Amino acid sequence: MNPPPPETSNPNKPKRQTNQLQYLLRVVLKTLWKHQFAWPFQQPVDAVKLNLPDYYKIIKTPMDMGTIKKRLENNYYWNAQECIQDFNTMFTNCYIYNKPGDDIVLMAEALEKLFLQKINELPT
Ligand SMILES: CCN(CC)S(=O)(=O)c1ccc(O)c(NC(=O)c2[nH]c(C)c(C(C)=O)c2C)c1
Repeated sequence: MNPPPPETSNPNKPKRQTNQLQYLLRVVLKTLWKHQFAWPFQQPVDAVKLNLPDYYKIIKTPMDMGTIKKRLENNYYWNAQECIQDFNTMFTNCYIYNKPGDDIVLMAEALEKLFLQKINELPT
């Protein structure tokens, strides 16, 4: 069945507000969230509902934009690179589990390109 979703808070970790973190939420995440192809990435893969019994056998480091959004809202991330890493993991999982030309792969590609375009303008 499904694992618990990734942690979206850490009570043991100090919190900070930064221009980069705020940009990641309000510009980067927000723009990807609203793309027509965002929906498969807005929540963890529900392998039970979707009947994908091997998904969590193959994908041991799941990640999704719903988790990333909550992490940003919760100040889970101290370093902006942590957030960027989570995006990378999310896209990479898609390329691990699926095949060239699958709908989901084409959707990930479009989102990843948009991600690159938005991160390009990450503030210093
Ligand atoms: C419409 C309502 N849903 C979304 C809110 S849904 O019912 O959960 C729903 C219905 C049908 C679906 O095909 C999905 N698919 C996915 O989400 C999804 N995402 C990723 C990253 C993958 C893989 C395998 O990489 C898959 C299969 C989700």
